[PDB]
Amino acid sequence: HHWGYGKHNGPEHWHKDFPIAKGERQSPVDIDTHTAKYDPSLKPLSVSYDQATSLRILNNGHAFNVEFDDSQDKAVLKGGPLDGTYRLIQFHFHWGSLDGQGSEHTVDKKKYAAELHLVHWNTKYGDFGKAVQQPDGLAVLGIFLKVGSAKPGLQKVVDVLDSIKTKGKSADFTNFDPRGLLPESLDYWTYPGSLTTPPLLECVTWIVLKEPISVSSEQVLKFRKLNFNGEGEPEELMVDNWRPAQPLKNRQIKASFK
Ligand SMILES: CCCCCNC(=O)c1ccc(S(N)(=O)=O)cc1
Ligand SMILES: [Zn+2]
Repeated sequence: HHWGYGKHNGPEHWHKDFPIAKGERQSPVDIDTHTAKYDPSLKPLSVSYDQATSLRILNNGHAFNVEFDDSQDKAVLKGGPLDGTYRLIQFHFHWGSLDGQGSEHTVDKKKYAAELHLVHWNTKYGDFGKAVQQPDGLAVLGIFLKVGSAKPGLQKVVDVLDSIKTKGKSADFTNFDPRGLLPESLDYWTYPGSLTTPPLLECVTWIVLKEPISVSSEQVLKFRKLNFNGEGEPEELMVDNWRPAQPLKNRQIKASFK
C-alpha cells in the first residue's frame, strides 16, 4: 500500500514512505567471510520445533507465509546470540527470476537462488506487535537455498502453491514440520539488523546459517509461478522479491564457528 518489487515501487523507492530504509542497522547485508570474526563466547543455537503447530499458508502479495500457532511456547528459538525465548510465528522465502539471484543476504557477494526466513518474537514483550518496537524484539533464522537435489521437506509447501496463486488467497496448512527445511549444520553468522520489507523496523537479531539447503529446479520453478497480483488482475509473476544488500555501517558480523 503501495510498496513492492517493481521499477516504480521497489527497494530504491521505499525510503520515501519508510525513512528508516536509510538507517544505521538495515538488512540484509553482505557477509564477508574473511571479516566476520569467530566469537568463542557464542552458544550453539537451540532450535526447538518438535511441538510446532502450522496453521495456514497465505499469499500476501509480496511472498507466501506459512503461519504457526504462537499463542503459547510451542516452536521456539533460544541460545546462540539470544537471551530469552523467541516463538516461531511464520516462515517465508525470497527468490529470484533465475537461479543466480534471489537471496537477500549474500556471502562474499555470492547470491543464492532463494532465502528462507523463520521469524520468531521475544516472548518477554508479550505479543508480536510490541516485539517489533524493540531492538531485541525479533530473531530471524535465515537459510540459503541452492538449486540441486530436491528438498523432500519442502515438497508439501510447493504442492499447495497452486491453491494460493494470487494475493489474498490462503489455504489450510496444518501439521507441516519446519524441521524438514533445516540443513545438517547449525553453524551461523549473527549481526543486529532489521525487517527486510516495509516497515523495515530495526528490531531483528539476524542468525544466518552457513550451510545452504538444496532444492530442485522444479521446486523453485513452482515458487516462480505465484503472482504478486490479486485474482483477475494482470499477471505479474512473483519473482525477485528480495531486497539488495544494505550498508553495514557500524556493525560487526560474528561467526559461531572457527
Ligand atoms: C506489526 C508490524 C507489521 C510488520 C509486518 N512485517 C513482518 O512481520 C516481517 C517479518 C519478517 C521479515 S524478514 N523478511 O525480515 O524476515 C519482514 C517483515
Ligand atoms: Zn524475509
